[PDB]
Amino acid sequence: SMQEEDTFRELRIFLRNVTHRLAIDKRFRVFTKPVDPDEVPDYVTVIKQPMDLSSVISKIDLHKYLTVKDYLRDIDLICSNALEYNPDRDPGDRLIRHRACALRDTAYAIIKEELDEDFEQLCEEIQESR
Ligand SMILES: C=CCNC(=O)[C@H](CCC(N)=O)NC(C)=O
Ligand SMILES: [Cl-]
Repeated sequence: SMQEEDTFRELRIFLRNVTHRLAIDKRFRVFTKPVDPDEVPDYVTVIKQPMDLSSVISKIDLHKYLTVKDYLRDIDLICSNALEYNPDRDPGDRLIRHRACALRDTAYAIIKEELDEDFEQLCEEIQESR
């Protein structure tokens, strides 16, 4: 219905605002664009499901997220991809891991403070109806 379309539109406006707040934080610059194969040709061979915040915006705009849980799965991928590709004890890998954990924690903290649980439950029930 039109009222369900309006619910998904509100979801996309909420997700674009959360994503923009993460993307303008200087700690998370490395996560704003896909990894360039020039710099990192083994990336695409190790990480099978690359994800970054520009890809998340594109997904929102293609109507790929119908719940905040689905969006958070892609934020969790940005985090777990960085834990898997950069697992060493050296400071460059530790800094990327701590920035990726902090992205994930920040997205979950904004959602805890600003997502109404009844709005998420509504989205979940429309999704499940389809
Ligand atoms: C799992 C997310 C966070 N990762 C971290 O805590 C990183 C260190 C990496 C480690 N030893 O795991 N932060 C630092 C350097 O303090
Ligand atoms: Cl830096």
